[PDB]
Amino acid sequence: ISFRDCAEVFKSGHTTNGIYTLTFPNSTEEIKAYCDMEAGGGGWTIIQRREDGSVDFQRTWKEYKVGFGNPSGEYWLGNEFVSQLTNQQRYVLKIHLKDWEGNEAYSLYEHFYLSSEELNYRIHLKGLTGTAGKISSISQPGNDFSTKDGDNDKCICKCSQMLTGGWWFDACGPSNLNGMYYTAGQNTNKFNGIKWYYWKGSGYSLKATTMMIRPADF
Repeated sequence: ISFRDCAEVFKSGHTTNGIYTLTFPNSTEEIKAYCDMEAGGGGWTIIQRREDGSVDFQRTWKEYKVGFGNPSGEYWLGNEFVSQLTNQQRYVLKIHLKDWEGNEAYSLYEHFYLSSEELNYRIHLKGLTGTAGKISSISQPGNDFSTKDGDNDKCICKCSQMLTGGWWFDACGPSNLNGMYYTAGQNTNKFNGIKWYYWKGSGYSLKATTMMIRPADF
């Protein structure tokens, strides 16, 4: 069969990590997503993952909307799907980070959702906890989503063109998990890298990241 999200997949008995087929909320169109079932309680739908620098994240508004990459590795699932889902019910957002020294951390938001494309997939976050900072690394009141061909930030600049990747930039902001991938011998001092200010700072480019969602009622 097919499911609404990875939470439905796990609750239905499929408790192993892997690619599953989700279905869009009011229709039959389907989409593949990676499900993390063996960490943090499982039932997690991965919406973004970086782990090796294999995928180019300097994509268009359209690409960020429908999603790109491969679910078996690094990818972005799709803004449209995530918007539809997160406006179905209350979802939590978990952001897991890994540095090049073997350390890890995460930020958890009690409520997360994206507005329709009409409001530029503006992000909405509430209730931060976790080990990756006391202050949210994602600007807060959420900003519109910005891309190479979509300047929707609050900067007298083009944050996406200056830092690379699509993100909810402000006057850029303390984060960008979709920035340039830098390996261990060159991840220090890089402002266009993969950053989460309140854990490793603005110059430290991370080894791996994952953004995943799961309903609050899980």
